Amino acid sequence: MRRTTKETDIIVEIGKKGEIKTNDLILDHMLTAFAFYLGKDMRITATYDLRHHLWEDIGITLGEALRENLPEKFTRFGNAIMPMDDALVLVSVDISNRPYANVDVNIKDAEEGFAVSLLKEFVWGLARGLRATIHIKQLSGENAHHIVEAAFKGLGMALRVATKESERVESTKGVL
Amino acid sequence: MRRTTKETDIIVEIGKKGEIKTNDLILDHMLTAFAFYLGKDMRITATYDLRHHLWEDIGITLGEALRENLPEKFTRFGNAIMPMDDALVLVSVDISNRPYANVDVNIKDAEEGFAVSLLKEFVWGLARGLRATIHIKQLSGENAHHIVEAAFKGLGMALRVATKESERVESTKGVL
Amino acid sequence: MRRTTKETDIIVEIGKKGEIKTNDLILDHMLTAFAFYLGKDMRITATYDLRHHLWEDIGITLGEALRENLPEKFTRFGNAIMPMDDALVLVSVDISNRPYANVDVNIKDAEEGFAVSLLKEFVWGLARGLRATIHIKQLSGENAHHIVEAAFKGLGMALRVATKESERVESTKGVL
Amino acid sequence: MRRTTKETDIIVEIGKKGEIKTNDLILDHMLTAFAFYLGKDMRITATYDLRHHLWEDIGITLGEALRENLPEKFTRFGNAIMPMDDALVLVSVDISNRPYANVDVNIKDAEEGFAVSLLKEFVWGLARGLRATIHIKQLSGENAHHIVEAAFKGLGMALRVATKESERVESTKGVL
Amino acid sequence: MRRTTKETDIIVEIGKKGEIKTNDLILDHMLTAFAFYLGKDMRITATYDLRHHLWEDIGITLGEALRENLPEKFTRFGNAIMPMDDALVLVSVDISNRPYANVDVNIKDAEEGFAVSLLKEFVWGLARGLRATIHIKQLSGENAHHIVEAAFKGLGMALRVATKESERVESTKGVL
Amino acid sequence: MRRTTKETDIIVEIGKKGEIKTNDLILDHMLTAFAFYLGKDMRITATYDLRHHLWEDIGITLGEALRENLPEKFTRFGNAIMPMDDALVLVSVDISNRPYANVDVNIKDAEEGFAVSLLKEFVWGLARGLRATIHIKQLSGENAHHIVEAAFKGLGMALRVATKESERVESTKGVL
Ligand SMILES: O=P(O)(O)C[C@H](O)Cn1cncn1
Ligand SMILES: O=P(O)(O)C[C@H](O)Cn1cncn1
Ligand SMILES: O=P(O)(O)C[C@H](O)Cn1cncn1
Ligand SMILES: O=P(O)(O)C[C@H](O)Cn1cncn1
Ligand SMILES: O=P(O)(O)C[C@H](O)Cn1cncn1
Ligand SMILES: O=P(O)(O)C[C@H](O)Cn1cncn1
Ligand SMILES: [Mn+2]
Ligand SMILES: [Mn+2]
Ligand SMILES: [Mn+2]
Ligand SMILES: [Mn+2]
Ligand SMILES: [Mn+2]
Ligand SMILES: [Mn+2]
Ligand SMILES: [Mn+2]
Ligand SMILES: [Mn+2]
Ligand SMILES: [Mn+2]
Ligand SMILES: [Mn+2]
Ligand SMILES: [Mn+2]
Ligand SMILES: [Mn+2]
Repeated sequence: MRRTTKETDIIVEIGKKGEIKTNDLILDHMLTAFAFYLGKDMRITATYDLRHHLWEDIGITLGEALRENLPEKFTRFGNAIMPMDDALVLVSVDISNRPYANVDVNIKDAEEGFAVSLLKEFVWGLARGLRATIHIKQLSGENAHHIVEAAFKGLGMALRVATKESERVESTKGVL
Repeated sequence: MRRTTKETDIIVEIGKKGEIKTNDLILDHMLTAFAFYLGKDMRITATYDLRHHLWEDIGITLGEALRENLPEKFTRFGNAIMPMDDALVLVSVDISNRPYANVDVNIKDAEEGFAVSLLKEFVWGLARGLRATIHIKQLSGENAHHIVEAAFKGLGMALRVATKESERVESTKGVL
Repeated sequence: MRRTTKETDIIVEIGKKGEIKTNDLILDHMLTAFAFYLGKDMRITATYDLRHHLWEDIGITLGEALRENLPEKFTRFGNAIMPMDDALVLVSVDISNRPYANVDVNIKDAEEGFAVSLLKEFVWGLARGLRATIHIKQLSGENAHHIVEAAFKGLGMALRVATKESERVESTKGVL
Repeated sequence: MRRTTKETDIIVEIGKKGEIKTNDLILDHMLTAFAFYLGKDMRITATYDLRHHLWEDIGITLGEALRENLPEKFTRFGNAIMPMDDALVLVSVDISNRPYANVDVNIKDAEEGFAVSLLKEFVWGLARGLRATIHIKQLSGENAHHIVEAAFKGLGMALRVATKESERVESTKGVL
Repeated sequence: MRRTTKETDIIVEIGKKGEIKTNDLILDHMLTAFAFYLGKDMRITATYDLRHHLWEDIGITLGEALRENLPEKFTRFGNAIMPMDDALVLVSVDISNRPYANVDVNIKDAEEGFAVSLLKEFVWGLARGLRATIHIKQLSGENAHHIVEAAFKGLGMALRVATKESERVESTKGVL
Repeated sequence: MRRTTKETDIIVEIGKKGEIKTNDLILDHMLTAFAFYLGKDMRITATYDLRHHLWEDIGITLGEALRENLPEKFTRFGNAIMPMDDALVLVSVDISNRPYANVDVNIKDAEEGFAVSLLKEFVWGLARGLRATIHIKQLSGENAHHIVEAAFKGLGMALRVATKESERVESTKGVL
């Protein structure tokens, strides 16, 4: 899937053997973690003007790509609790068709390239593109890289669960 | 436009002279204010199980109806500052394709039938159905009815502006 | 229009080329600002015993004069945000037939002749004579003259909007 | 199973396709969520005098019905973390034969029909009827309906796990 | 118009279709937003030593170019309230011939390339080159890019209003 | 496997049906819980001088024995949330080859034989022998025995998950 604006040009191809090359080494690493714990190969390429636009538009495109790949009847709910050294991060997803993100982190030891702004904009992008409810809740930790990487690992693991096929439409209201 | 779940059954028809009859007298009043200040006739009918499901699903259906009704090129931005006796409420809308709501109110004198829960759920529904950014920011006020009605009046006025036809795609990124 | 008591004798004639001469140089200046931003010539003359009675009775007479000049179907709502150097003042008017004034200012650097008492009594007079809801909300500023003059400039601009002719009775209740 | 007092008359039949009709529309909705996420059809009918007696006695009767339905050797432990928009609620169950409930919620935006009293009394009833340890721990959230519905969804999911057949008596002390 | 010092060399040509290329990608994006919402084509090119000198001198030069472009009699006042996701920013301009800037923002989630220092210096440069009073007041928000971009969008929209032709000298003192 | 120092002499044999007999009745009970929820038979015998050296060295030896027992490719991650009456304890494990323990508990009602010192030293021993990251985070609770026992139950359950065979090396860096 390709999404192109005047700001960014992004390809996300889920289930395809390929490199993740966004021209942002931090995001390449985070997306590698996400794909690995999701349990899917993917090819991702991007060009961009500003890193915010990249992280957001990657979130949106990835979310749309996951939505396109979603079985007609899907599990809907998935969670992960991801430790990474000092970090302990809860990730909870509901593929609800109600875009919402709540990212609650507390970075004590900052690291160049890792920013809460960028994390939040990726997650809101993902929530909007997938049309999902996403909570990221830090339970412990100080290190920026461990916290953010735990969040991406957790997103991958939670979405592994939530995107599996189900026998039914997973809502009491009869529609998702 | 009709939206039907096991919880609610809603029809919203913009531009048709008709009744607003939701079987919730508070919501009927608030929607009447909204339609009046938007400057458009509309017919709205609904059945529901619980009031929260009604307020939310009315927001969603109304938002989708407004989105369907938009000119290809639209003004995108609209604001209103709405006084109502003690209440003074700022409503700011960006038809951004990025669902978001922030409803920041402070009700001192409560009134039966008016609930922040219901206002928030309508606004989030509208933000999700229209695919828009919506801020409701109370500047002054105490009375629940004045605050909530000012918000609905302000939403009508802000959307009156934001849904008008434009000569261009109103985004520097070239797409909405 | 003339209003005469044992305390004051006031003439306000809107749409007439003339001087504003109240025998209070501060009020003459504030009224000049008001008329200029309203976009109307006016003639105003007054005699008075005490400045409070002047500012109040000018408010009342001006409000009655605006009410007499109001089209049968009028726009009802008008706002202004007026910067003046350090001052930034929001003025929001609803010609509601529900007299109410809320003047929320915070003068740090006082100036002879400018008093919150006098401002409040003018505004309450205006609200009572016009039969309107009036909010003045200081958003920024320290200087008494800039804050009060911004309020009068803003009143003029807000009433310019609110006193324009409309195609309809601007109330969902069918009466104003 | 039928439980009858001078206050309430309740039938709960697990595994029968049937209606959930308690004459309380909120509880009907919450029980529908519970049964849906438990993954079991059930028929529930009730009459009652006061809502508290209904919520409590429904908990008791449902708990007894679940206890009667358990395989001799059961999994005992089950958890769910349930997001619902702003709400994020942890539900942790141990079918311990030691009745206990701790419901730790924080409702900011109240909603008519939803009460912490009623939630607590249902959960304590369920803990006493099933003979179980039940924690409901709010991690995030403001909305009453989202919080309470997340708790019922989470209870269904947690009990789905805890009520599954096991190869052994799940206790180091050799008895449950 | 061209402005050259030992620090910077800047060309701003309002009304010419052309590139905005300052050798600062963040400023290019912000000026693109500014020009788009002002509603005028412009060509802007720059070289510079240090980003602060660029942002400031661009503000000065753009301000001078706008001043040169004004009709003899101009509207003087303009406002915008600009939402951008979480951000909600008020921009209020008075082309007063009294240089003044007050930039009141609160960035919670910082982003590389975006700095309050640079925003303030651009706005002070603009106020000084145009000879204007400029308030930027954040009402809501956390994200640096959303806040700063909302300010530039808002400046564009406010100056669109303020730079229009008027029938009169817009001052009670008879000169601007 | 056997580990002998001048302080302790410990045998841990995973997969062998046998006694857990450490000459510390509290540790015997905790290890019984651990083994039961891990789902593996084991024989553990020990002699010791001081209880701290026992708890630590048991942790080390058990960790080494688990490490020796791992398949070449293992699941790596495992979590448990364990209620025990008032206690609710999160246990999160990553068999990371990066020894780390964070035991975050809050015992209100102390009990003879149970000490935070001993729990921490067991967990650090285990993290160091297995070469793993281990978080024990109390979410609720007062009673020492319930809290500590929930931690051991949870460690068993979490390691049941983490020690299973995987089809791949579970790390984006390609080595563990
Ligand atoms: O989570 P869902 O949509 O499956 C069912 C809910 O009952 C719908 N809802 C949304 N807000 C309150 N209720
Ligand atoms: O508001 P838009 O989408 O027209 C242009 C913005 O540049 C896009 N954006 C979204 N977050 C940061 N920038
Ligand atoms: O503002 P109005 O009078 O047009 C209509 C309102 O519904 C009347 N009202 C006055 N208080 C509460 N409602
Ligand atoms: O949780 P159980 O009943 O399987 C075993 C526990 O050892 C019993 N216990 C209850 N309080 C303290 N210990
Ligand atoms: O805003 P202006 O210059 O049009 C007229 C003001 O009265 C001048 N002024 C400046 N400070 C106080 N008053
Ligand atoms: O958790 P791992 O070792 O599988 C991969 C991580 O990227 C390595 N890392 C360790 N600290 C920061 N990153
Ligand atoms: Mn963004
Ligand atoms: Mn890493
Ligand atoms: Mn809802
Ligand atoms: Mn009303
Ligand atoms: Mn008085
Ligand atoms: Mn003056
Ligand atoms: Mn009771
Ligand atoms: Mn519901
Ligand atoms: Mn400078
Ligand atoms: Mn941008
Ligand atoms: Mn030690
Ligand atoms: Mn015990």
